[PDB]
Amino acid sequence: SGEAPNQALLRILKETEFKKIKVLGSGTVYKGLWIPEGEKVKIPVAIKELATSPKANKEILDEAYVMASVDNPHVCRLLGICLTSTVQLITQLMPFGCLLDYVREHKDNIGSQYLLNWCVQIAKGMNYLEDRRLVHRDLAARNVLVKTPQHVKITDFGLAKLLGAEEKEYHAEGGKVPIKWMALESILHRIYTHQSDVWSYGVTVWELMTFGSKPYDGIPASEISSILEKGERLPQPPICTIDVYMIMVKCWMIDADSRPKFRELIIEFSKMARDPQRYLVIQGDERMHLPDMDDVVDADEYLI
Repeated sequence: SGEAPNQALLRILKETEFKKIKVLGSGTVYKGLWIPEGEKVKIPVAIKELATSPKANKEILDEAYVMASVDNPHVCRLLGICLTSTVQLITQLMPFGCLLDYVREHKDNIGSQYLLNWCVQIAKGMNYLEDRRLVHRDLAARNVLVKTPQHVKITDFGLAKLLGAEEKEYHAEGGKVPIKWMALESILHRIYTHQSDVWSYGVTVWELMTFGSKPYDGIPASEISSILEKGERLPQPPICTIDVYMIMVKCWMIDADSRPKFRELIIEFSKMARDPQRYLVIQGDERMHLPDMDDVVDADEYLI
């Protein structure tokens, strides 16, 4: 067989097993409890539905197809779907919300250990997504969720595409795409590879280091294609040593094969996470609380 059978289980859940408790966003996302029938368990969940359009349920279901196929500590789990009036997605609740809003809100308690670790964790999820031959196509700080301050997960696969065991790209079409996080080949030829995920990783790391800044704040999207062609990129963030900023910049090579692989980002940021203060200069760094062997890396961070 050309490709491997996807034997993920799609679980369908009874309407009465939830206890939807509150809106988190407005489709519309909710907080709730899931009590599996019989089992002595209560599981905190987010429930995401959408009125019903025949075109809307087709897209949320692709999202479920993907979320149901991924299984990694740094990627979000689908717990199931509920097939009522309108289709609901069910995931593990990530109590602290998306990471973008979180760095903004907690700016003054976020120290370099957390920043660099988040970076390691996002790279691990993304490297896993790559192993499963899946191109996220929408990586950004808004699409990273926080389980605890110690633990983030990649989310929002409403654009993920699977590549064959021999297809080395994706050719997309019409539809809204966030262009500021987009590799260049993706703005010119609508090309998307694992390596164009790496670009957006670049921009995502830049969001964290600048504690939640909008990229090219001001610059309208129609020009972005041109600015990037004239050799211009995002500025070095204040807290950033050239060592860190240099990795960001490498993620933005125009030649996508010269950009780093997610498994290299994991190794680079690991080493830096071992002396956080030598790499990020954060004022008041040492005393912060949220709720030679330069080259040593742990095997758990060495994934080839």
